Amino acid sequence: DYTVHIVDDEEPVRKSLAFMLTMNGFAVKMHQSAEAFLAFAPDVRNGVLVTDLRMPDMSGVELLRNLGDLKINIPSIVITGHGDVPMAVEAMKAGAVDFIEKPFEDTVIIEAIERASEHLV
Repeated sequence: DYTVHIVDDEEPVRKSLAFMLTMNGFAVKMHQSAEAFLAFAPDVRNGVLVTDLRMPDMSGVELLRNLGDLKINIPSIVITGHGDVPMAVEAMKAGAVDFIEKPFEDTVIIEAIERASEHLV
């Protein structure tokens, strides 16, 4: 019993990330944007964080940077872009438990979340 908190700058859409995770029995809680999650983060208990924000303006590396400046224990999975190396390297340098180069299928994302749900209890 743990929650997967997603954070994407993209419109809902019946078929993308959250709805997949929930079709697979996962407790999912979506968030409109980084600042929105940043402003709720203090109130999270037993959850895993899965970022994924494309635009370099507000990257997932900075969202991890800010969570570190509050001393929050949220095991994260920073989804990156196809062939984006420095970012995926920067994320592991920001406390990230893993990364996932896009595209990706259910399997890998589900697996990785479970390996993150270890760093909890």
